Amino acid sequence: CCSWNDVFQYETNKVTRIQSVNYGTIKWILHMTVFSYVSFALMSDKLYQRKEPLISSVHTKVKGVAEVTENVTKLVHGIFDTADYTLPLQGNSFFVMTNYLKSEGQEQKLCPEYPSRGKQCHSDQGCIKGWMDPQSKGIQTGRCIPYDQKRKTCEIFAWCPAEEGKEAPRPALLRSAENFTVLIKNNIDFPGHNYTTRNILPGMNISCTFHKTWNPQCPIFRLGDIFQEIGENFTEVAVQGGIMGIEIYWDCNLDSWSHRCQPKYSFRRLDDKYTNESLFPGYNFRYAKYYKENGMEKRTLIKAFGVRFDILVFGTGGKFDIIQLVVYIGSTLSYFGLATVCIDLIINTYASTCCRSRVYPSCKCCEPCAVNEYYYRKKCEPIVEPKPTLKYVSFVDEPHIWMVDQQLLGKSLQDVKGQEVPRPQTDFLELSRLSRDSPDWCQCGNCLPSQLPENRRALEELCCRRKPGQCITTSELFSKIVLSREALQLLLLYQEPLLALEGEAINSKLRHCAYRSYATWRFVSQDMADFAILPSCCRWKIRKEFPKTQGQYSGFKYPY
Amino acid sequence: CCSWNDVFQYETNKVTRIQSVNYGTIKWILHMTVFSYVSFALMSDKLYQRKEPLISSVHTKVKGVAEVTENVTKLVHGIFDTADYTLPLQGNSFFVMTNYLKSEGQEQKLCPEYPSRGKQCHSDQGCIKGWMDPQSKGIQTGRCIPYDQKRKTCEIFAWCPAEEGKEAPRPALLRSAENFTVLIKNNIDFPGHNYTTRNILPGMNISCTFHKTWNPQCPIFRLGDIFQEIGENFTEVAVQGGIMGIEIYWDCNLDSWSHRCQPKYSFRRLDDKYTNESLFPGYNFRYAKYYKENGMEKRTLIKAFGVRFDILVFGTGGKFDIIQLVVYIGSTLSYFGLATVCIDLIINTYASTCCRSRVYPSCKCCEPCAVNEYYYRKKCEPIVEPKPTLKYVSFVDEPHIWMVDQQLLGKSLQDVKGQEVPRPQTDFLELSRLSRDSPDWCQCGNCLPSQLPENRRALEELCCRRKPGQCITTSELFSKIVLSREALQLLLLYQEPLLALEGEAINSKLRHCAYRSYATWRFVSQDMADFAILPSCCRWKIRKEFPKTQGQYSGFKYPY
Amino acid sequence: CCSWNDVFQYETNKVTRIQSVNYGTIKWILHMTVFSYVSFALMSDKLYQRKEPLISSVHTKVKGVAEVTENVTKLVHGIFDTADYTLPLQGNSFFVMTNYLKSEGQEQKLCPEYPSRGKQCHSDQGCIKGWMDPQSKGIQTGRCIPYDQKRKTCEIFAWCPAEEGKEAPRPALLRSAENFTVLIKNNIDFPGHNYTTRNILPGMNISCTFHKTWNPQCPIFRLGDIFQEIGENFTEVAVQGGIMGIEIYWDCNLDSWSHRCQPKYSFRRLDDKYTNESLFPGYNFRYAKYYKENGMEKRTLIKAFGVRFDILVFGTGGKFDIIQLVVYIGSTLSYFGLATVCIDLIINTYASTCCRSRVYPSCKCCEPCAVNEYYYRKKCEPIVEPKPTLKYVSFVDEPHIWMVDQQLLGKSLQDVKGQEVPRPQTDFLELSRLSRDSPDWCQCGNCLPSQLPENRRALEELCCRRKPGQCITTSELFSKIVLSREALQLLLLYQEPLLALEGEAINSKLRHCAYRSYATWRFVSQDMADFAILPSCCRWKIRKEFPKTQGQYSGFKYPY
Ligand SMILES: *[C@@H]1O[C@H](CO)[C@@H](O[C@@H]2O[C@H](CO)[C@@H](O)[C@H](O)[C@H]2NC(C)=O)[C@H](O)[C@H]1NC(C)=O
Ligand SMILES: *[C@@H]1O[C@H](CO)[C@@H](O[C@@H]2O[C@H](CO)[C@@H](O)[C@H](O)[C@H]2NC(C)=O)[C@H](O)[C@H]1NC(C)=O
Ligand SMILES: *[C@@H]1O[C@H](CO)[C@@H](O[C@@H]2O[C@H](CO)[C@@H](O)[C@H](O)[C@H]2NC(C)=O)[C@H](O)[C@H]1NC(C)=O
Ligand SMILES: *[C@@H]1O[C@H](CO)[C@@H](O[C@@H]2O[C@H](CO)[C@@H](O)[C@H](O)[C@H]2NC(C)=O)[C@H](O)[C@H]1NC(C)=O
Ligand SMILES: Nc1nc2c(ncn2[C@@H]2O[C@H](COP(=O)(O)OP(=O)(O)O)[C@@H](O)[C@H]2O)c(=O)[nH]1
Ligand SMILES: Nc1nc2c(ncn2[C@@H]2O[C@H](COP(=O)(O)OP(=O)(O)O)[C@@H](O)[C@H]2O)c(=O)[nH]1
Ligand SMILES: Nc1nc2c(ncn2[C@@H]2O[C@H](COP(=O)(O)OP(=O)(O)O)[C@@H](O)[C@H]2O)c(=O)[nH]1
Ligand SMILES: *C(=O)CCCCCCCCCCCCCCC
Ligand SMILES: *C(=O)CCCCCCCCCCCCCCC
Ligand SMILES: *C(=O)CCCCCCCCCCCCCCC
Ligand SMILES: *C(=O)CCCCCCCCCCCCCCC
Ligand SMILES: *C(=O)CCCCCCCCCCCCCCC
Ligand SMILES: *C(=O)CCCCCCCCCCCCCCC
Ligand SMILES: *C(=O)CCCCCCCCCCCCCCC
Ligand SMILES: *C(=O)CCCCCCCCCCCCCCC
Ligand SMILES: *C(=O)CCCCCCCCCCCCCCC
Ligand SMILES: [Zn+2]
Ligand SMILES: [Zn+2]
Ligand SMILES: [Zn+2]
Ligand SMILES: [Zn+2]
Ligand SMILES: [Zn+2]
Ligand SMILES: [Zn+2]
Repeated sequence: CCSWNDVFQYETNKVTRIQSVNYGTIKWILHMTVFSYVSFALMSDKLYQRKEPLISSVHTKVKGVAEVTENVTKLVHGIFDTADYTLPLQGNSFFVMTNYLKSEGQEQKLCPEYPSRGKQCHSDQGCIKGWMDPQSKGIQTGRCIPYDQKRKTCEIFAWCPAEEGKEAPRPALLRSAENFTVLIKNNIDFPGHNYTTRNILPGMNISCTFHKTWNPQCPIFRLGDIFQEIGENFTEVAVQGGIMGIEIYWDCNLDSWSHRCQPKYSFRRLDDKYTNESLFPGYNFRYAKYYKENGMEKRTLIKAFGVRFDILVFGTGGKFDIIQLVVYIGSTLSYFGLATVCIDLIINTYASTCCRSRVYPSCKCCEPCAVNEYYYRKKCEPIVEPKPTLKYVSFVDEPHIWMVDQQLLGKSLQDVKGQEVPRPQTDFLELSRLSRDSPDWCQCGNCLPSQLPENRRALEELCCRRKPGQCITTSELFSKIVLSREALQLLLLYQEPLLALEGEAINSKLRHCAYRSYATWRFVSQDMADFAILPSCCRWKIRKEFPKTQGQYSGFKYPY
Repeated sequence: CCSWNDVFQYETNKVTRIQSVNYGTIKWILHMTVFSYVSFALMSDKLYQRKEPLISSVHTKVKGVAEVTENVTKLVHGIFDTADYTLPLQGNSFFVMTNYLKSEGQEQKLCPEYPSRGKQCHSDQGCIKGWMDPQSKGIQTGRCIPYDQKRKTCEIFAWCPAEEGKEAPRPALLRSAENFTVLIKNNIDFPGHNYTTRNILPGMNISCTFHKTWNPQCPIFRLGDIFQEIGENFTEVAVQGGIMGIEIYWDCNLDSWSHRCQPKYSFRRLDDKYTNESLFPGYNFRYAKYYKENGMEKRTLIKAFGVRFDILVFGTGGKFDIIQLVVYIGSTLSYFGLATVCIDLIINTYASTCCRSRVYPSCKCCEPCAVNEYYYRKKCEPIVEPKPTLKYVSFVDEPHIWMVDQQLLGKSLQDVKGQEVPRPQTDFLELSRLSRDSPDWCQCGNCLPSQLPENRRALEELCCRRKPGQCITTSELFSKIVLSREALQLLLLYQEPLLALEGEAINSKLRHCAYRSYATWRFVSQDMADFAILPSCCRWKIRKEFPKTQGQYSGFKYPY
Repeated sequence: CCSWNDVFQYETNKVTRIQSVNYGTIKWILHMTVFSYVSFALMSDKLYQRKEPLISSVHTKVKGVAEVTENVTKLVHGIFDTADYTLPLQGNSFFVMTNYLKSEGQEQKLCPEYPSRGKQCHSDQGCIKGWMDPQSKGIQTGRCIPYDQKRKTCEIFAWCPAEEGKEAPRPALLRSAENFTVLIKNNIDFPGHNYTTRNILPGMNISCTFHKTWNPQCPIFRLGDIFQEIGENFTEVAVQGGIMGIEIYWDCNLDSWSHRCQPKYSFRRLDDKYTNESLFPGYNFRYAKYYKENGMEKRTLIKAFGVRFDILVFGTGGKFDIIQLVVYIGSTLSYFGLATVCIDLIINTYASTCCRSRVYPSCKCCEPCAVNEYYYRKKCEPIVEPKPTLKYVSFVDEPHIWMVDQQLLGKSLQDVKGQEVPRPQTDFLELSRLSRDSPDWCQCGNCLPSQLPENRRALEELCCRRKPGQCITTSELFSKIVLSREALQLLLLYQEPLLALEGEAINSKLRHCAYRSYATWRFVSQDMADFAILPSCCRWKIRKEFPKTQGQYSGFKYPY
């Protein structure tokens, strides 16, 4: 099985070099196109780079103040700075108040609730008892009675008087909260690639303001500009708050030869503009300060509407990795065989006879493509599975050879039908040298009944031709090639120069060589010479020229 | 090197088309299986799609209130709404209080600390001085004395009296914080694919509540159902707080023909249930309000235990990309050669004689697989490296040819052993035409010593056979083929019809052609005809028939 | 086109098995190298694993207190615990105060601002009116007058007196905030792989402190160590706050046979150390408590500088996926043909005559590589596109055959130049058997003008040799092979043994067979035997031996 010489074996694929401009041109342009697409994808998607998602940290600083005068009994003149509207978070998100309601005497008692649009209840003692409403903050025993002038509400155990249920003002308060300035210091890192960077670099202008075209890299933003860049109106969002999103996209190429790693800023409204009224439309929150005055545990509650800005820092950093390039090249290497596949398809399609039957006469421009057929004769070598039932029979009348692959079921082989096969080119180089008692299944006269078992007798039942005429044995070459004793002796000497030469039982080898000679004569290819069935007239002629004394003649046997 | 015709060269692969049902069947079923697996992986993992992680923004709204009566000197009836237990964050995380302790007279002085289970210290002045305990909030000078009835503690500089060290109540306060409702508005975006969507869509029911089977898409959640869906008990988590996680998974397919992009909700307890007592088991925090009463800078501190719900939004959006499909197809194209590899392995395995020696007689079912061997004869063409030491020698007695690859170290070539090589099929188509003073290393009588340098004399030392007998020169074909002057003249005319024909020094070409004729006679293949070593008898017979007048006979020379 | 037998066809690639140690060695070592690199990349990058990013939840607990004495009119002694400096967030980020300024009587009035380094304004009424400064919290009408001793500031409507503009103390307050301890409980999950784990496991030491080498897996951290591990100074960061980042990297392998999933802790300063003074250098925030005293709505504001620690949890979990392994193997399978490509390149390079002209004589070590040329003769079979203009002509004088691919534009074919082609090896096995009125373009004497249309007359204008001499027709083999009637009759009988044999119009077949015989004689390969152009002398000799009675002689016709 395994030998030391077997290890050092190597197999080269046999090929034939076709000299043609069409095949070479389509080959080269297909190779160039697939190479161009591969390189384009490589340099566009940067598939040679291992990517990694960043890790981000954000620091927000909101600077700006707003004057606002309370509603006139007594009038107030107040100022709002970052200490009040801004929250202690100050990282990755920040709140900018744009409207506020306040209740000073918030304390626990059994007063009613504010009448909303639908909450206006005129019935007396109709409300549920111990309902624990999510709308009104207190658990209620109904006892509905009027505290307003022309309306009423249920008796609630919430913080009183008249805290919830009130709508926001219109126009919005704190309209000066649009020129406020946000400084966003963002620091991103790629730990696998080990590259840390940040938004602000040395030399950046401090007094800049972000704009889409003039100074995009400036990390200083104005809220009005944020809302105007996407067409949003700051006033309606100031009446009822919202949720904005500052997208910071990093597309970082950490390669030194093309190093670029900077952010791109975008803005997107996060809260649903057209949202249901039952759901909480805007972003709001209600917080209070607790205190004890006159012995009563009480508090003061303010509900603030404003815009929450989510700073969404995302991106990807790519760095050259050899393994990714290797995998991509290994994937794309298979496409270079597209040219060979297409050309082989062309050759196999134009080699068929259907192109000569229908295509070439009708089209009349694919006529020179018949050349492809010749390439098929140089590309393919059709063989057949040497089955035991495989047989080959020839007839002088017809030009082709019949492949009788079917099995014998007692019927005479002369009438069995098979697939025609064209005879080979005969290798013209090697060829260029100097009474009526028949079995009734032959058309000639020289046939003879076969002497074999009846189960296997139909194999020898073959004739030299399909219709009556001259027998092939009467030809001039049959006497000279098939059973010319000098010729067979010369052939055997060529195979074994020291043969017995009329010794003991030499006629068997001469008979076998005569069978092989007739086979190679009619069936040129050695694949077809084997598994050939000679006719009875020639078989028994050869047997007469080289009889067997003390034994029967064994017919065709499976060689392999 | 390079020519314009060399660019237009295309090389096809020579093949032989086997007609067999077994090979074709296994080829087609293997191709179908690999194609089916490739398509299955492509459609399941969606490898034709470029994926992208989402960017999310969450907005939480907790609605629900809870009545609770303080411990009875005086009794207090209180209500808790979203203003108190909920925090100002309101995005991506929210706290829901489920237990609380409070201390009103929190002020700075040198009073003792609360006695815990292990913190109970009965020693007198045994505690460390200036220890700065992390457990107790104050730095301690020991001075341990009793302030309780039957227990004592060290003197601490913490906010007093007796704030820390106290356990939580059991049962939990604010047990009504289980029917509380959470509205989670989640807006997600794929910026690379440029697709923004949100949890709540138009037409969704407002009064719905989340359930695993009935209404999963409802973003309204009940706190009790969240714990009950995973078997968690809300009471024990209400006594000592915890951390829950609302996982929102997006598996978005942005292709129009199969567009689906909606969330899936799941719940998972984040804090370790079985955790150490030394570590802080539950989620809690202690915050206060600062105030000045009677001139003393003081505060009131409350420690709240509750459940922190982390809304973990994650997922992936896939969109059709051509480069990913190209890479995947290029990767999977190599698997289509699996059928060819397997069939070639089958052919190369069943071609060896090992299968005929052991496998076929024993098994008796692999008998028809010997046909594969024939395919090997049509697939492979074994050749040998034409080394300078490569030689071929034949013997009329033995049927095979010996490959003497070994080098001559002075030993006679007649006894050198080599690897047997079977003679070819002889190309039957082209063949079907019409006293005792020996060197003592030969076995015939016609041998003669070689006239060459002693260093290179052993090459010609070869005989026509291994054992005594008739010499090959006495054969009938030797006189007709090898040195028949008419035959060699005809061959030379076939190569060059205008030869000198008995002119000056024609015997050299006749001698060379006679050597080639004997080689092709014994060593059929031209690869074996070259590098063949003739015996001394035939060599000197040919030299006698075609002598060299005024020069020595140059032996075998490396042609390449 | 399509047949049931055509489906079961399978094609094996023809190969020739080379027996050489060099080729086998380079093949095997190249295969081993590419296999080793593939396995190394697979086991290093874990490309057989599908990766997934984690989802994290962090819970922070800061323990530690700090004593601090206020500046001495009256002196104060106070303690700071986690209730005050820590924020209610307690998840994924926490604040640790390291400096504080405070203003008690913060209230709204028209007092001036604190004079900074540049804010010191000496002009009288020079400041802008209604400027709404971001620097000072109040909107200002100028009215600049002095309130300090030797300096002045504009009149501001901010919360007064002298809140903003003040620098931080140096040394920093709360220097005891360096031994503070942080417990970080991090729970991570891989939902696609469905694997949940956490930082703390059973059996971990509770009293441990994090160290790089001794106990890295301890999740308890000291704030001083976090700065000392990276060389940062805690005092300068305590004076003016900063931002730190605790990186928690997960490299989880969820395969059971190599299961390891634990965090790695690193620390990185997030805020820019060397940052502009105009920008806010350190991390700080100003918050207040609101109250009413003496009827005035007032507040007390404290500005805190401290370190914000961002717990950046990230990582990746890999789990065995068959599809990823299949894709990777399909990608890397193409590299196994690298050995075949390299060996074919070697064979095609060392097969050219360029290596024998320049390389082998000069180098003298690549001499035995000429053997590769022989492999080319066994690998490649160069053919030519059978164009209509393709022609072949031979001459007895010259040894090679001329390929006349050019078209006939009326010029005589005898003088047309073409590319030389070497004659084949002649298949020595098959060959080893037993007056002055010329056209003036030939050089022999037996030429004759051609009888064809003038447009196609130049095709037959060919001679048997390039220079004068003996005509090829006078050769001895011409009379025996080309026009020996017995030979042609035997050949035709071999093709069809039942020919008419001197019947009606048999001379046409004999003439065609004589043309084919001369072609196969001079042009051995059947590819070159076709498309051959015989000379006028031999052509008209053959026509004289086999005349045509009642018709003209049709010249060479395109067979395909
Ligand atoms: C926000 O800022 C803009 C720009 O400073 C204000 O628009 C100016 O308002 C002042 C008020 O006296 C006037 O000078 C002009 O009406 C505006 N100036 C310019 C150059 O247009 C705006 O009033 C501010 N407040 C908001 C929008 O609420
Ligand atoms: C943005 O919306 C605001 C209102 O929220 C618009 O300002 C109002 O315009 C109407 C027009 O009829 C006036 O009646 C109101 O008095 C205005 N109010 C305020 C506060 O300005 C404003 O015009 C809108 N801007 C754009 C660009 O559409
Ligand atoms: C939370 O809500 C549920 C459902 O409304 C309450 O369960 C009911 O409690 C009241 C108590 O008087 C009674 O109607 C029944 O005992 C319960 N009915 C049902 C259908 O469950 C629950 O008591 C509320 N409070 C909690 C859980 O603390
Ligand atoms: C933080 O803790 C360290 C270690 O406990 C303190 O360092 C010690 O300080 C005390 C001061 O009386 C003395 O024991 C030594 O000066 C120090 N000993 C060691 C071993 O370092 C430090 O003073 C504490 N406070 C800070 C850093 O502000
Ligand atoms: N292709 C072919 N080979 C045959 C045929 N007949 C016999 N052979 C071979 O010739 C041998 C049998 O010849 P035969 O003289 O009839 O019987 P034998 O005397 O017992 O050897 C066997 O080796 C067969 O393989 C035939 O008809 N066609
Ligand atoms: N295969 C083979 N070729 C041989 C042998 N001897 C000679 N040749 C060839 O014949 C030529 C030498 O023949 P020879 O008459 O002995 O010497 P020469 O007169 O100098 O040419 C050389 O071209 C050899 O290649 C042999 O024994 N075996
Ligand atoms: N290769 C080659 N084939 C030729 C040549 N001349 C004729 N043939 C073939 O021989 C046939 C024409 O021979 P010819 O006797 O001259 O004319 P015909 O009487 O009409 O057959 C055609 O089938 C040609 O293909 C030639 O010069 N070279
Ligand atoms: C005589 O030679 C005995 C029979 C030897 C048959 C050897 C069969 C080799 C089979 C190789 C199978 C390779 C499978 C590789 C899977 C990864
Ligand atoms: C003889 O060949 C007649 C049939 C001609 C039509 C078939 C030729 C096909 C050659 C091109 C095939 C590659 C293109 C595939 C299109 C996607
Ligand atoms: C007679 O033989 C009629 C002509 C038949 C020509 C058949 C051409 C087949 C073309 C196959 C093209 C395959 C394209 C596959 C693209 C995915
Ligand atoms: C028949 O089936 C063959 C069809 C192949 C046609 C291919 C045509 C493309 C090549 C154009 C001609 C050669 C151009 C040479 C200049 C580069
Ligand atoms: C005579 O022909 C001179 C010798 C010419 C030898 C040409 C050798 C070509 C080598 C090609 C190497 C290609 C390497 C590609 C690497 C990407
Ligand atoms: C003659 O061939 C005797 C040996 C027979 C055993 C070897 C045949 C192997 C054919 C199948 C190989 C592919 C299957 C590989 C299994 C993973
Ligand atoms: C010898 O060793 C060959 C072994 C290969 C056997 C393969 C058997 C599979 C094919 C089954 C027979 C053909 C079925 C035809 C109907 C589709
Ligand atoms: C005849 O062959 C003379 C030219 C010799 C030089 C070319 C030989 C090249 C063989 C190696 C090619 C593969 C190496 C590729 C380098 C990247
Ligand atoms: C000429 O062009 C051929 C050059 C190829 C040289 C390759 C040399 C590598 C093999 C070393 C020799 C064989 C070693 C055998 C022991 C394993
Ligand atoms: Zn008959
Ligand atoms: Zn007959
Ligand atoms: Zn001898
Ligand atoms: Zn001898
Ligand atoms: Zn002439
Ligand atoms: Zn001539």
